[PDB]
Amino acid sequence: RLYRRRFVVGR
Repeated sequence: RLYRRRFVVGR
């Protein structure tokens, strides 16, 4: 869940 695809899930 380290992906800012949705919101900030970047991490």
